[PDB]
Amino acid sequence: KLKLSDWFNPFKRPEVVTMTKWKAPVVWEGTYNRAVLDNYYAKQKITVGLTVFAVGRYIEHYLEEFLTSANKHFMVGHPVIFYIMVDDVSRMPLIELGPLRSFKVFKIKPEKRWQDISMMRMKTIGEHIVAHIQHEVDFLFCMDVDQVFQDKFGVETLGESVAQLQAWWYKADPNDFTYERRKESAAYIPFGEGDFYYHAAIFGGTPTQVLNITQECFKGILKDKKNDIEAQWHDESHLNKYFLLNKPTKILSPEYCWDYHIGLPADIKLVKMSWQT
Repeated sequence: KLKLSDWFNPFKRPEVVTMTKWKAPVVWEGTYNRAVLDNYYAKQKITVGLTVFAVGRYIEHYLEEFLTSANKHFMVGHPVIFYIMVDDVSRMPLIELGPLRSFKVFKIKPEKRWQDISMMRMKTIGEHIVAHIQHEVDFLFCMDVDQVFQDKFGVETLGESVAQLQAWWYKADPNDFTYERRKESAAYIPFGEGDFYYHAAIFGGTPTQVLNITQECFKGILKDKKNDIEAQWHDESHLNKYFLLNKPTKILSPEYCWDYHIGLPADIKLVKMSWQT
């Protein structure tokens, strides 16, 4: 096989939560041996793919810098497939991709209804996972476009199902998580319950898994529309109830999704991807 011990050394980062209360790694800078992993995954000849959506104004603002940065930093040295979903392919910038990078684009019906946006996201992702992505890649990552890769964001992030610790709350106590707190919603997480507050802006796993994340979230979201109720933090609140019930197998630290607005404490040792301005 490939033991956890073989690439993950949580003892290289005592300062922070490296193992979840369920023996699952939370990947921080220094804890991972990407070199070991790269070799290991390369042997498995894995392709990672990554799904980014950008609609209307969001394209000319972000989609490029995001790709550029992904192209440069996302799973370097493995076949990667950019799944770019846009509302108007004309505006789609066809920027030069490096080696082991390839893309395919898709026109989607645009937004606009506040929480149809990220209800469609989930349907489409899953629709694709089933339609091709599952045959195309060994691991899928779905990220918001309004962020930019800053450094190597690599296979150390690969996992069965992978959540992103939300950058603002990682050091916080659950009962203060902007979870959905209304028992009436499919995203209800009561106080006392909860391990981390995950970020909707990145999640991934095997496509089998991501399908299942996108689906349950979709079912959640939909449910909450038929019950005439917006969730406090939208598809993020479902993404979260989800990872409550189906604990992620790997968690990426805020280093993988840092808001520079927070500042940059001693916990953030090497930012892999930052949010946009």
